[PDB]
Amino acid sequence: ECIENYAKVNGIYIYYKLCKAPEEKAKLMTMHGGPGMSHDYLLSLRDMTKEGITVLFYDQFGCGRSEEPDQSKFTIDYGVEEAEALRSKLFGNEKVFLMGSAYGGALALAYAVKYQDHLKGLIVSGGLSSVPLTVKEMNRLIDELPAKYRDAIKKYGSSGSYENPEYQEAVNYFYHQHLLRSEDWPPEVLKSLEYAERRNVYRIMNGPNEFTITGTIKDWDITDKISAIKIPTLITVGEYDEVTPNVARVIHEKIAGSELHVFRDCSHLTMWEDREGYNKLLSDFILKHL
Ligand SMILES: N[C@@H](Cc1ccccc1)C(=O)CCl
Repeated sequence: ECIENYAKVNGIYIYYKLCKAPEEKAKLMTMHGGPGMSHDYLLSLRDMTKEGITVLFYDQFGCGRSEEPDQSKFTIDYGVEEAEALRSKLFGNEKVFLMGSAYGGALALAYAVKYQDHLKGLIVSGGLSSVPLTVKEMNRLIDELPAKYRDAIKKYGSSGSYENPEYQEAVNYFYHQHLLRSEDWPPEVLKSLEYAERRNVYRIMNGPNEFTITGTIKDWDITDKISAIKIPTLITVGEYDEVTPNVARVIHEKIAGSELHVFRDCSHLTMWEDREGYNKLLSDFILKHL
């Protein structure tokens, strides 16, 4: 049982769940994806507490159980300041390892660019430094889909008929192929998905679904800045990840000494497709960089 509480950061109440000890060797801040999902689907990383890794989960502004600020603050830059503020008034000056998943990865990168001096290492899983490049790669994945689903996406997607039954069918197919290659999805993942739909962050910042980024972050691209990251960096990406290894690669080319690990038979949520392998890899990376 981890410690759960509300923390008032930039004027709002942000929910966080801290799982630590025994014999804590390091702390790990985690940034769920979306934008607009929740920490819930990242819960499998809890397996690293028995490896001496203290894991910190938290719902970003307007996500899960956290309240949302003024819509004018629905940006990655604010997410960065929120993140630092949380780290500060929870761990103080202590340096920590930051892990970001998907959008969380993007956020982690934006964070590192400005506050890498507060970190000992950075982990990006299915992350990205450029939304446009991510869009491009996803369109390719959509083209590789069977004509039926590929046509329903362009057909109903161009008219904004995201509620269409044929479209939703194409979405599920794509997800079972690039989001989670499993038939029996865990409650944690499903809860993050439900949170995305029920709140307003995903809709505004991201868009309708995973591969339809019509949100306010559609032009975001810090590929040029991420080259300043001078800390141990681990980059993981699923073989069939919706955020392709091509996107992962671009981040790998930018961060010197960074490592890239492409999980076989895995897609986006590699923490559930290969839970042990994923946690083992992160555990080893963290433990060899104290
Ligand atoms: N929707 C994914 C990845 C993504 C983010 C932002 C734009 C496009 C794609 C994430 O953030 C959820 Cl796990």
